[PDB]
Amino acid sequence: SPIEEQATRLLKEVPLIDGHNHFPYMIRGWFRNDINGQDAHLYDMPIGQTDLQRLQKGLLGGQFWSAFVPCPKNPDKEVGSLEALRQTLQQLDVIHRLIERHPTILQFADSAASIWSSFRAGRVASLIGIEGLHQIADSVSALRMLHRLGVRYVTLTHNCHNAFADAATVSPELHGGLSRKGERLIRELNRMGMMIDLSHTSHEAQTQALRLSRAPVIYSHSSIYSLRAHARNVTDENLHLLHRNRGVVMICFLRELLASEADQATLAHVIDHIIYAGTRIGYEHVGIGSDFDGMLRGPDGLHDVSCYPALVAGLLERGVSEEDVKRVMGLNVIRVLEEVERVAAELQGAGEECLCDELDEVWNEDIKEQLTRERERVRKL
Amino acid sequence: SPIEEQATRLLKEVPLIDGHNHFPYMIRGWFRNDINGQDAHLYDMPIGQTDLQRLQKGLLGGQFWSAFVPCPKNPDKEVGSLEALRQTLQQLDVIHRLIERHPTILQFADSAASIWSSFRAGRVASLIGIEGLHQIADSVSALRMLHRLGVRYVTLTHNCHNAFADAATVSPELHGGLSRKGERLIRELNRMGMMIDLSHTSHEAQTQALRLSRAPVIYSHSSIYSLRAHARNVTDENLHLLHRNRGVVMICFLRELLASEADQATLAHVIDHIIYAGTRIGYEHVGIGSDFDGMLRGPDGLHDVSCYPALVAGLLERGVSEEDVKRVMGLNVIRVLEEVERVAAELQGAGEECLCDELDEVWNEDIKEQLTRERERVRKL
Ligand SMILES: [Fe+3]
Ligand SMILES: [Fe+3]
Repeated sequence: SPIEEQATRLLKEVPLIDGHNHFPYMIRGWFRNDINGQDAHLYDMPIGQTDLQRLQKGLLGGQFWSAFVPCPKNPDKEVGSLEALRQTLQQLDVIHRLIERHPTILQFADSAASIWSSFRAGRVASLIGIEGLHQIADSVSALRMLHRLGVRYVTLTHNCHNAFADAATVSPELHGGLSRKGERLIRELNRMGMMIDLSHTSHEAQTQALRLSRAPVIYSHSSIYSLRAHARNVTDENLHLLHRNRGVVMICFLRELLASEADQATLAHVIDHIIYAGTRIGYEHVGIGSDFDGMLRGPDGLHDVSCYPALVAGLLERGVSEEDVKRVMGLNVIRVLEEVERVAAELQGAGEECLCDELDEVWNEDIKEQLTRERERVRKL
Repeated sequence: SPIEEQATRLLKEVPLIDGHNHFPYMIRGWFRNDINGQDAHLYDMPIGQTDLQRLQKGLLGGQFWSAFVPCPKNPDKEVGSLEALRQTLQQLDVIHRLIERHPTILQFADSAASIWSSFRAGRVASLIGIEGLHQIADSVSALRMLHRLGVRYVTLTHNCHNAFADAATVSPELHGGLSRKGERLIRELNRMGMMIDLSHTSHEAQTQALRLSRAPVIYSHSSIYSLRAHARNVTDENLHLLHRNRGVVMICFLRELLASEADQATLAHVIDHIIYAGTRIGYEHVGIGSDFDGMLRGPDGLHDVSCYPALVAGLLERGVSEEDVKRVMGLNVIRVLEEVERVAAELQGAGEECLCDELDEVWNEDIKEQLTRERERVRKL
């Protein structure tokens, strides 16, 4: 088929970069992160929408792999938040090991340049996102260390409220958008070069973040509110503010975000959502954010990671230009990451002060006086 | 003075690499890790044995900066261990920020090659060690992520017993050397290329680790038991096993490890300890491991980081050859790190399986059956 040949050509010319996929959590669920001697299963998985053979088959160019851990269920909230941090390091560890053990398929990327080098080498550019500020145990130091471990976006919330911002699905609303700490965290995220992800956050929190951020943001996996009313989809107001922000909405394959009856959700509906956003805020602000493995069953025609060529072909069939399809596939999210990094370099070059954690005093006045007296003794020598 | 000129020449030819220094903890104590606008104080500290001016003055070539956090004092042991992990990330964060904010003085290093490149550029090669397995919250995944953050040695204990090995200062002995988990951890440390540090561990734990390790180890800061009997100093038995191991004992400036009366401790005693080890196991197995800022007051002549030229001169005055002084200064610890990395490359090249954490089951049988049924539905398409 000529349109299928066109789609295959595009997938080899530009990387299709998907915004969100939970294969790392499936590995935690199925293998408990022990992948030693499990290559046969990692290539042909007995569960889920992602494995290494189907990943190749769908011609995906890059992937933000989610280092998701669930909300803390512990009644002692200090313990649950700290437990979430340990589990986050477990998920980052298995992502890095998955990449390192399959270097002919996966190559770690943390920048626009590293995405392209991976794609030139025929590798799936493998980036990392965390899904909620519950994962950092209320530590901006931990967050910066997660950045050093390769995390390049932070979803401000999952379906858990936190000290910084409001999730969408939970009511009553805690902060009513962003907290004062949330506002201050946006400055730090921009300064360090961490991409802000507004998926799973409340409509008001999105509006505030879109007005405050000095760098373009993403929705790693959400769809269009005007086509399907859901707390997780992006309103017309926030689509406009996303345009002004220069950000990208990465359209989600979750059936419940595409249709009122989930079993009616299709590939056509995903294309409807992409075209709606593209028409109204331009095709330079729309992406693809499957959320594969964040669901049991995908839409008709988008059942797993092998189905991306059908999406590319579907967009071309509906009249979306070759150049605009390339933008939706991955050039837009590359641009956002590039601009996020440029903003960070500009702020770090200007010597902007970093956000520090509030720490306990470890020394009393007696220890400090002993130390200052000792220093003066040394000065006299 | 001709011997002082000789010492200055050596310090410019080869990096003096010190094994252990607690300046990061002093920054936590004094500034609570907020170093914004504190350069005047970081160069001229009102407390402690380390600052950036005196660091330059003593001509130090490199430093393993300790990311120490204290033993968990919380009666709930789960919480304390998790709290220690968060605090470890805080200390790694401030070390990286200290290096990044002063790039004319400090340059991050994690290898023999990066040590030399830092030294060629006139920078203090800045490496990182953690001081106890209490810092990893019983997570080998966390440990591997600490390695990715730049940690290149792990002291198996501080003055706290842990699930892996026995500290020296505490009695009664918990495991009686290494536990079964401790033995297994040695294999993983060798596989990942993490240098084993035997300072602060029990005599029996040292003997067992020295027999088991497939890579050379260090004592980052300990002295000689035969000259001063202390639980923290290295016995003749373990010095011999260190020789067989190809490791390095980095001699410590702690007054209590050098003399029975601490106020009698001197630069001469440190030199006595270096010469004892050098004479008996060869000068290729001895280093310098100050533990500056792990004490209030240093030995006479070794009061702070500005005093390293006096040590180099002192060794030359006592008849230690120019080549052997260069070995003690830093070539030995460079060799150990190089061999640790080579052993890791050999084991990783052979495809040796990594140690995995024991995780809880997140899915029940019902969820797994739903997943397998869904996979089969997809196979039929
Ligand atoms: Fe999600
Ligand atoms: Fe110590």
